Amino acid sequence: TPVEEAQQKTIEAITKAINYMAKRRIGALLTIERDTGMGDYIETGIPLNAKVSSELLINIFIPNTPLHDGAVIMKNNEIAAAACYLPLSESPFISKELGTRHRAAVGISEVTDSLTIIVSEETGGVSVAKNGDLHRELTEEALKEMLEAEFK
Amino acid sequence: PTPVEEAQQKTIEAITKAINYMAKRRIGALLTIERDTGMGDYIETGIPLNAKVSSELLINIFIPNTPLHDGAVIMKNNEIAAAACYLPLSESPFISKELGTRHRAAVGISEVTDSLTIIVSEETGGVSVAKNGDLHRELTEEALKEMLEAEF
Ligand SMILES: [Mg+2]
Repeated sequence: TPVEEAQQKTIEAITKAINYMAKRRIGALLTIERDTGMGDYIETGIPLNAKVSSELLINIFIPNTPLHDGAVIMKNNEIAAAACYLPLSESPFISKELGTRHRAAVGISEVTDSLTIIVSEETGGVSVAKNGDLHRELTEEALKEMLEAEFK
Repeated sequence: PTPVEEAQQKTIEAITKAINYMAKRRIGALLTIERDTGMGDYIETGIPLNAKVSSELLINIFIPNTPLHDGAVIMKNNEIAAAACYLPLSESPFISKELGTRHRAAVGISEVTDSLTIIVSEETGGVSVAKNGDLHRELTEEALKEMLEAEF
């Protein structure tokens, strides 16, 4: 359908951006709203309401730029805002090997049904936070499967 | 002030803040503001954004060595329509020999539209404007802001 094709385009854009950032070890934090509304978190960031593209996602997260710290939040197949605040998890089961981006991703995942992707600035490793759990060191195939499961 | 007027003032302030940031850092930039002549044909050559204006987004677009930094940003009323757009190159004999492709592209679009284009030189950080085939160079921050206010 037109909307199934739009979803696949968004998945491709996300995975291309994530792959680029993983290769360069560019830290990134990208939350995808699901059924739990995240307007309160969107409002803490810089409003964009932009078309998704791999290029825009990459440009947002470039180190030492205005938009690179904080989360991108996507809603209805658009980038709602960048540089957003997310609540830090207080879970005692998050390794101290991991950074603030990962604790923020886990945190938002504890209070929403959203899917958050994280790229580590230390290793380029890619992880996903969902339902309070953090899935580490994801392959490209695994990330794609998660996104397809989430967008279905 | 009506909401439209306030929105316009916020857009002007966003533009001037971004231009000043890039000028100080010698970040080359090429920003065309649509006026009464429609620029859809040029917008369609770039990466669609259809995004809300912010100084932060304008800056992030033009960071050197990133996907979006080459080509023109085209704005519509209070929107960043697209980035990395093509513009026609002017053949004017009055374009200084010291100037690069960004300036020639700015003059070029200004010869076939009533748009206003702002250029930041990557060599000097100097700021210029192209309108109606004329290039005005080495603008102070006050001169640029007044030009934008006169343009709306
Ligand atoms: Mg370059």
